[PDB]
Amino acid sequence: KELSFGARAELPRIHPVASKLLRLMQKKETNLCLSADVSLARELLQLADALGPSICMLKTHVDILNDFTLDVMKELITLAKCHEFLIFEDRKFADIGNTVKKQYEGGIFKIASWADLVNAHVVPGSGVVKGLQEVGLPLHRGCLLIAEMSSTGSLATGDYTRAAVRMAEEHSEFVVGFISGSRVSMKPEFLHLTPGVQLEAGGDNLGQQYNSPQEVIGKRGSDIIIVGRGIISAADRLEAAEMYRKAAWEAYLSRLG
Amino acid sequence: KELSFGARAELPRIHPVASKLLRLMQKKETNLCLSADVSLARELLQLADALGPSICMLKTHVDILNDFTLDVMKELITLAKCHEFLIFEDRKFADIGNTVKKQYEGGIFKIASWADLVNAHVVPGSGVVKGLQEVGLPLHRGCLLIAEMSSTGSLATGDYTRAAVRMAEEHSEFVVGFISGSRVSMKPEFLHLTPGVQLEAGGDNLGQQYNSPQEVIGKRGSDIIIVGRGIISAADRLEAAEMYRKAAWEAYLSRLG
Ligand SMILES: NC(=O)c1[nH]nc([C@@H]2O[C@H](COP(=O)(O)O)[C@@H](O)[C@H]2O)c1O
Ligand SMILES: NC(=O)c1[nH]nc([C@@H]2O[C@H](COP(=O)(O)O)[C@@H](O)[C@H]2O)c1O
Repeated sequence: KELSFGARAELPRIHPVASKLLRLMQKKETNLCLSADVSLARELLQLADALGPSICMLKTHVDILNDFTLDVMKELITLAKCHEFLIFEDRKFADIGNTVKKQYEGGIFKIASWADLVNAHVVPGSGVVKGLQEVGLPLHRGCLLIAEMSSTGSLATGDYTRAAVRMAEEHSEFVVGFISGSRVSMKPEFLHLTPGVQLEAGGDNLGQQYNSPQEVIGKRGSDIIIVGRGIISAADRLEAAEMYRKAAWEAYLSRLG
Repeated sequence: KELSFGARAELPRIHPVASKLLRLMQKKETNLCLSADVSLARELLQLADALGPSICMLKTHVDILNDFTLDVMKELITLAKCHEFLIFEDRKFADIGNTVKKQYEGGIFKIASWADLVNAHVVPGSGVVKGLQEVGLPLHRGCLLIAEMSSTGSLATGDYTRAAVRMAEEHSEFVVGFISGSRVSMKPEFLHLTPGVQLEAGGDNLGQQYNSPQEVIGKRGSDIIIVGRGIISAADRLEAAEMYRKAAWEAYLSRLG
């Protein structure tokens, strides 16, 4: 039988980052992750402040910010703390373990210093997770494994998906869930976050495909929707975020009973 | 029957970036790509200058440079032009097409402005290539697809590898070859570049596994070796680069007949 987000936050094997997330999802009645796909720091921060109460998570691509500085990420943290959401840097680490460790901790971005969550592809084998965890464990961070992809021609299917689930369930000290289209693990300790979400049917011109919040949270059993253009391209981004929040939240409630 | 690098440079379907690379490989008698895995710009540039005559390519991870600026990449270009080698940013693009387009052109790194070559994982489907090509084609660049990985537990095997080959062979206006452990395409227009290379047997503590230049270039039929620590950790990096260059070049000559 299905547990609420609040009860899942208490599970024996829950990761502290997962528990923090699940608690604020329950408190705020939001399972929406804003994909803050903008190139300006000022727009990122204005969106984070205005939409903060509507979201459980803000997903970044800091490598697309034209004016990235670590001070921008300090300001983002201030907002994340005020409004209570996690920061997820969507870096898709996908190299050998020795390399990703440095990409996570170092360089200009110093991702591990400000990101609560990051994600990784499983294609390199479990060394990708072991390399990240060398940095992420001492910094009390979590990681999401990409088990499925929303794009046309995705190879993250079948045995590849199963390998991602196995990898997560064997690195549960650091891996807190999946990026996936559907529930892929039967262990309620793991989060499922689903991108490729819009209210209307369609896609983009570069292989992105959309499903609705009701479809992915209800029928497909995911936990959280990740929404970029469905919100960002709207004239009123706050009203769009509220539309997506209500859709995902109701879908969850109805699945729960 | 096997063609020399110089003859491959003249093939009807050759990409201009591949032809430039093959020409300089033949001229300089090198099929060594230095993996310049350092965190200091000064060390990067000192290696590029000293080892430039020994290498056909210098592979970067600019997201590990602690002091990246675009002026560092301008100085790297000066050296690449002087010594005649290509710059390969090992970014492993691995997102939906719409996202990778921005990660390639924009942000702080502006990768497309200075990298002759980049690479991509094929897991998202061919939209990853189509997104990159919408920046890379107008900038006259090339891309390599990751068809296999050197690390323990790699999922880039079987039908996944075949899908990478199909994707390359269908985007030949932009994709110039592979990162792989072995020959994966039987079309000589495509380059094969192989990482996980050191003279001695072994590996690292995060899943990297090594094979020798003779094994990779001779028996496995690859074109170019990519070497990081085997060179970078040596006391005399120039002597190490020469050892690797001679090994890979003579393996090529012997396979050619
Ligand atoms: N793993 C996946 O299946 C996957 N699909 N999309 C994304 C990311 O999620 C966002 C989707 O954006 P929008 O289409 O505008 O809603 C975008 O940042 C993209 O990079 C992702 O990680
Ligand atoms: N199979 C693959 O695709 C693959 N294996 N290694 C690398 C990259 O090549 C380099 C290997 O480094 P070193 O072990 O020191 O010789 C390093 O930068 C790593 O990120 C890579 O792209």
